[PDB]
Amino acid sequence: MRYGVINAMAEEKAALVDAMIDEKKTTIAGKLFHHGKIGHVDVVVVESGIGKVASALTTTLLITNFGVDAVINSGSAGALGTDLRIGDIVIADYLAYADADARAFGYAYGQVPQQPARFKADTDLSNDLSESYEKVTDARLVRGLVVTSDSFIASNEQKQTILTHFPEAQSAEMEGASIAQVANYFDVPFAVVRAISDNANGFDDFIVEAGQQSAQVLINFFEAQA
Amino acid sequence: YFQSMRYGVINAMAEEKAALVDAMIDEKKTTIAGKLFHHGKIGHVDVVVVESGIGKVASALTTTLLITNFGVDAVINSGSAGALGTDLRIGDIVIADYLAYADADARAFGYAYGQVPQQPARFKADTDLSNDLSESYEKVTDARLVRGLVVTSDSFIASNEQKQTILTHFPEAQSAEMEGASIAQVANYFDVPFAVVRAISDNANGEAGMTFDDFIVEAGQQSAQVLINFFEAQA
Repeated sequence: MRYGVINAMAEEKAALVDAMIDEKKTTIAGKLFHHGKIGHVDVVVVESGIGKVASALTTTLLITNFGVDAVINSGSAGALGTDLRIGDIVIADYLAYADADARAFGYAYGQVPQQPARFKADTDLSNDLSESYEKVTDARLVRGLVVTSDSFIASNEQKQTILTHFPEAQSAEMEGASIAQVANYFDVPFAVVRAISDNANGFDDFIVEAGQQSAQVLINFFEAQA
Repeated sequence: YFQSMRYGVINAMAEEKAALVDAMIDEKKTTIAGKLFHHGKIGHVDVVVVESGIGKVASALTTTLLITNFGVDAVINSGSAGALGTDLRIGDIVIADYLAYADADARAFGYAYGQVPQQPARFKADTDLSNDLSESYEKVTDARLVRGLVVTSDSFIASNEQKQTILTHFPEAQSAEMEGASIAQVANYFDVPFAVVRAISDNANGEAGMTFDDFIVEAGQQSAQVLINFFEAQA
């Protein structure tokens, strides 16, 4: 079993790399891949890049060059869910594009033509990661919709505009649905996890601590495998 | 495989693909990661034709596969699109100088409207390639050429509200479509020169002209004639 971790938090990468035995680095198309064993499983780590196209390029290179059996995309993002707060963990069940509108031809809001309306995260892998967070952490975990755009969704105003289209959206960010779209195209199961970094109505060492926690969660999951 | 210059044509018009394939000698068909690449010789250059896919991620993926598997010297992305620019008429040909994202907003971090963080605010089409294409248009068609800004999003831009919103941010935008800037972003990342060409499928003033379905057949044939002229001129 070979897992691809598409990463954004530097403390997650450092810690995953630290846990690897027999690390082998390769640069491919200018992307740096760290390849090593964690526990008995093979892991490949690479930085996502920012935005839909950059993350899509990363995912394409990861799958075509390493033949990963699954993709885990971890990061931090702001809350849209009114009930969320800084430090909550969202494990996506579905992903969609926050502002893609081809409704003139009958597509659902958020659906790009020739794509499904929503991308479905792998049920088993998503559940496995939830169990690992439950074992290793005392974080509040939520399953739900994550939406993606090439905008940085800063204001509460921008957030309600998205919520008018996706009332149950939990978080908006910049790579999840694009990683999903590529993984879906390759028939590779994927999971998308986001640590909530701000309240809908809104930090020191947050990204550091969330990166460290994420790496601990992933290491626990990897170390559990046969 | 064995010509010194190799062009990628990232395609969406059926008659353009049909005519380019018909023009190829030693036509080959190779499938890589589910994508069909048609390749062979036109004039004294090799040409690789692949369907773009629809939208930013699909076209980025195509472009990535194209570059990484064929090492093309340049990418040409031809198509049709509706008019934003006020004076534009059906059959006008926009050869982009720049591509940008129509609705990417990270201004909160100091970026320009349209700019994705870690990207340039706009992507620069290759001067020489775009000029060469413009010369081929001048040689073999009597189409009115326009040079300027094309913008890209994962929305289909249909209403006057959608159009006006883009024009507020990009007053000089000639057209808005769904693959240009994403192809540009990947080509730029790989330092591969690119060109983006769009045949205009409606009149900006709202006046009636031929149906989209008739236009697109004419537009595809025309594009292929232009590209064949260009390829046979490279010698």
